[PDB]
Amino acid sequence: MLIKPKRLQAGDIVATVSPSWGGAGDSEIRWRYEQGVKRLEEVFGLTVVPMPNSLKGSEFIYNNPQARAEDLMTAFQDTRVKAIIANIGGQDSIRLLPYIDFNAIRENPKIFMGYADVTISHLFCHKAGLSSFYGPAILTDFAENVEMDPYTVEMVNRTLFSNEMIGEIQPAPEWTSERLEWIEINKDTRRTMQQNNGYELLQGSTTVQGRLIGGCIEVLEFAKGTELWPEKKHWEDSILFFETSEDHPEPSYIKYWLRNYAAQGILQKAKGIIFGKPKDEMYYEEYKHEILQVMKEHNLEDLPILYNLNFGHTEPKFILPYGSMAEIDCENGSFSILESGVE
Amino acid sequence: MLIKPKRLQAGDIVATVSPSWGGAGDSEIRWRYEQGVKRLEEVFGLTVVPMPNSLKGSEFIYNNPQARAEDLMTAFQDTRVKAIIANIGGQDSIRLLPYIDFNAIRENPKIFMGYADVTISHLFCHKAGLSSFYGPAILTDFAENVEMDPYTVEMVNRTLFSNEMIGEIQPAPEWTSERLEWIEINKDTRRTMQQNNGYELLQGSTTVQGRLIGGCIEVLEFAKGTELWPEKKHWEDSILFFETSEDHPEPSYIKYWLRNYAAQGILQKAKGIIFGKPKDEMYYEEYKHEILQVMKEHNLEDLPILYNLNFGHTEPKFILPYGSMAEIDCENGSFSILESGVE
Repeated sequence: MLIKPKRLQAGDIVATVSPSWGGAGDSEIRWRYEQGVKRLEEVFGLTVVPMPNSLKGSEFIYNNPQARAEDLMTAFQDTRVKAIIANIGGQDSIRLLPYIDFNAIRENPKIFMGYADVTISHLFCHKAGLSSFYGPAILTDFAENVEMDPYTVEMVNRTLFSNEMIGEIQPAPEWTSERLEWIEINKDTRRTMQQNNGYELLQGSTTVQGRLIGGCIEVLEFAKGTELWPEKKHWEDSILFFETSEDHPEPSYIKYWLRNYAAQGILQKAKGIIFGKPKDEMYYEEYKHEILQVMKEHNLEDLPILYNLNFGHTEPKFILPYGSMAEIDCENGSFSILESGVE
Repeated sequence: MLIKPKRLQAGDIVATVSPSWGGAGDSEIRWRYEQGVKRLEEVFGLTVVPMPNSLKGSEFIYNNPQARAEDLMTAFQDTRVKAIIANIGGQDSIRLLPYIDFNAIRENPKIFMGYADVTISHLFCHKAGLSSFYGPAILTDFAENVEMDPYTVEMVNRTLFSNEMIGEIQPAPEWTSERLEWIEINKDTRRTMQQNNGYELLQGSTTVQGRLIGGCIEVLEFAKGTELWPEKKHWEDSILFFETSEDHPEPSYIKYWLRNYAAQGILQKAKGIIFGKPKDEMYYEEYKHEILQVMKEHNLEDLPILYNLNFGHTEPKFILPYGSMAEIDCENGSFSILESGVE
């Protein structure tokens, strides 16, 4: 259904963009952007170019959604650019909708990656028929202090640099979502890691497969009822993926949002669901309760649901290509992606 | 366009229903239902009948959305019933959607009234082409301890018993949303009133008129992207009305929801917006900031917005007929409904 982009290799040009929060250009955060760029260059051998408006600071970017859209279009129409990586999420990229040229995306298939509010930009790509990548961003992942997490590095290599099958996604040995201020004084401080416990199967007893769709569950709400919402066919036999933001949405909202997916008939079309580890593991237990209660309310207690995966608002993370075939193995408690991320 | 139902008069049979929370029939709450019914009988001269499943208790009713829908269909299909009034709101009446027969509503136009979660049931009527009424419910308004508020009595009479133009809606002199537990020992205790300071014009400077549509802004989210969402034609030249619930949605969420209304093209089609007083006037000032910020973001600073109206989760209330022509007068800071609610 979706176009798969070509793989990356050393020497390729990558564009960085600010479709949401324009913090990367602020003077006190700039060192952090530059640190992320350095890893793209040294660890992955890439060349990085910032789009013209992407570093003009949070105030300009907030007031100029059209200029943000232009940056995206510029990056897509530049044939030298082989991948596009968002600097960071935010909250208001839905304002870009009027100014997006979907054909400029459709005609220029390439890697587009990010998460959280960048979910909206992923829906741009999706609507244009392009498979994009729910994954690490410049400021939060590539710019990790002292060194990048080996796990994230591995998943970037497996998903964007190898054209082989991604295969089974093993859980990360450790995780963190500790708040460490992005001021240069902290650049040589490591974040504290916690031991990770691996995946949890909330319900389900069969092995299922289906194509990946979803994103940040708070942000997906922004697109409901708009032209940006994926057509009915995209939800058929899908594997839904959801993750929650740093705002720690209350469990009751997780319930309301999933009820709406049922009211849309989406939960009844799904082959399975996977959930990202909540930030700080806040509401870890309470979310399970609300998820299972909704499944019970709608007679969907046999639907495979996998919990505590390493995507979303904790580090490190793996990468989810929209539309790629994925598998939940309930007898084994595992999750796989049964194709390559790139051509 | 929506069908306007025939007016109410003394002797007419009115059905009560529990489309959301089923607490009305619970043993320690039943007295409160009976108190509200007594007012309907003695103040307005109506005959009140409970639908078959409406008083089976909160546990049964929670577990049986299909039974709730059948109560709704039973009331509509019975030609003896001239009006249907919700016992109370709640949170999950969206679960009724698979079970609603819309033609049963379309072929039996009559008064339907309630608020809050009952917004979803209003969307049932609205989709069936019937004008329903955002207004008082049995347990919260008609069952008010010691006596009903004169303001609420006046508006019910002006909206439901008279086929004349409703006219100008004057603000209520006092308001309340104090917690007083619905146990029978409390039945002789009045609730404390607070002073009400009238409407505030947030922005605008012209006189506009359009047809009413809206409801509880949290609950409307539940229907977005569903078959229940009103078609584009209903949003043209409208007066939007929004009110917030007892859970006090954070100001951020009001911003997100309004941004989505903008992404759908609804805010740009509206002639104006009115907002109900928040419960406990929680976030009174913060909501204003968020509302105005969203208008600024989308170049809509000339759109007349009226604030602090007496509909929503405080008592007393006036009644809003869906689809009826309303007016915001910006010089006088007033609100009026330019046609009859009934006949």
